[PDB]
Amino acid sequence: EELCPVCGDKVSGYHYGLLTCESCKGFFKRTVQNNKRYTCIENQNCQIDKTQRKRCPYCRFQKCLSVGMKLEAVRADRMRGGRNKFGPMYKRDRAL
DNA sequence: CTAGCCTTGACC
DNA sequence: GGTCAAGGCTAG
Ligand SMILES: [Zn+2]
Ligand SMILES: [Zn+2]
Repeated sequence: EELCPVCGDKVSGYHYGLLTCESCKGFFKRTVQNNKRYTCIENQNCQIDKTQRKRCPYCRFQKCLSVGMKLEAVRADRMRGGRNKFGPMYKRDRAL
């Protein structure tokens, strides 16, 4: 589906385990790269959509985890390019 | 911090 | 050599 499972924005490709928008790709990568830790200021279940996703990073990252984005696809040694161990996992979603 | 566009590079 | 998901860069 053309819709980001985190926020509903236009999907730009497989990112970190599944189809996501460009923004949720960037956000997940920044968070995991730098071990960022956020605070929800309401009740830890804010609605995430294209126009609210900036408002609560905590609940945005919670939802990234929840829909299945993978911490392991973020690379510790920051190598660019090539293909990770999910390259073949992306094969069977392109069949489903 | 955000998010669009750019560059890399192992796999095929 | 081409693909396309990694990481990189930078206005705003
Ligand atoms: Zn998204
Ligand atoms: Zn929240």
